[PDB]
Amino acid sequence: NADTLEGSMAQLKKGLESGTVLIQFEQLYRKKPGLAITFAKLPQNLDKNRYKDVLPYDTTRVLLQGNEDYINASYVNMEIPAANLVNKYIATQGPLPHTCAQFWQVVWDQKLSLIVMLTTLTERGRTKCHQYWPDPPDVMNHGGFHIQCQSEDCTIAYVSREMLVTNTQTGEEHTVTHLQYVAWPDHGVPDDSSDFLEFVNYVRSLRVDSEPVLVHSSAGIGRTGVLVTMETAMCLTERNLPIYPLDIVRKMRDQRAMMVQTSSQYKFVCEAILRVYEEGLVQ
Repeated sequence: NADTLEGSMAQLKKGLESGTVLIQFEQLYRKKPGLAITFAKLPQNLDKNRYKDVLPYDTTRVLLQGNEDYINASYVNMEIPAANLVNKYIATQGPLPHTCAQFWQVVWDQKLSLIVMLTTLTERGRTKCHQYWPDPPDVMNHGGFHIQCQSEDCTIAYVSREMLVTNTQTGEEHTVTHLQYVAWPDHGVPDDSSDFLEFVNYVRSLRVDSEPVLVHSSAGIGRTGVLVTMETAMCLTERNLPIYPLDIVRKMRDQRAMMVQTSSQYKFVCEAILRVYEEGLVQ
């Protein structure tokens, strides 16, 4: 629309070399002015936030059934209008010991079939996420759900697990694929860009149309934003549609604040976009 895909990529490359592109990223607002954040700060919800200042907007937050409706999680939907396509996500923080029940409730309510976890449980002494699933063959109970891990297979950059969730009240069962990317430091970039691109292609292969993919990290913003940005760009490149990563980031941030944390994360994702564009031309 504004340019060809070819043209947008020339602009991106030029902008990375110069490098105006990183400047513009830093000028972008982190939170959208004018979206209320109030439920996240209610006294009863404060201990449900892993990070005090990483909070969902009222309008896009995920609602739970009942008295305590709050979870730190956001609907993030990425539109490719020129293609009649919307990639749905739920972006959320790493569950705390006492929010595991709410996490699984969200998976259950929406019968989500894919969880993408972009963090290790700990990093140099520092807790990043609670282990909300059991080591096989142990079983785990969270808020009336029985969780078991049916399989656990490792690769160099990520672990793949099949999980069986049983509603203990009704006996109803739900299977979820759980992918944990372990080779990606908080506030940093993937250790290996090729392993990252293989992982993103794998996530795309598991996506079901009109069903959200649950993506989380520790805060649910930095690494989560990079993944969403990459999947979006991959859809655009295949469709010969122009890619403006600053606009992709802004559109994410209008749904969950602070997505893509660092200029180095942004730089990485832009370089990876150029790489997949170039490979797409070779087919």
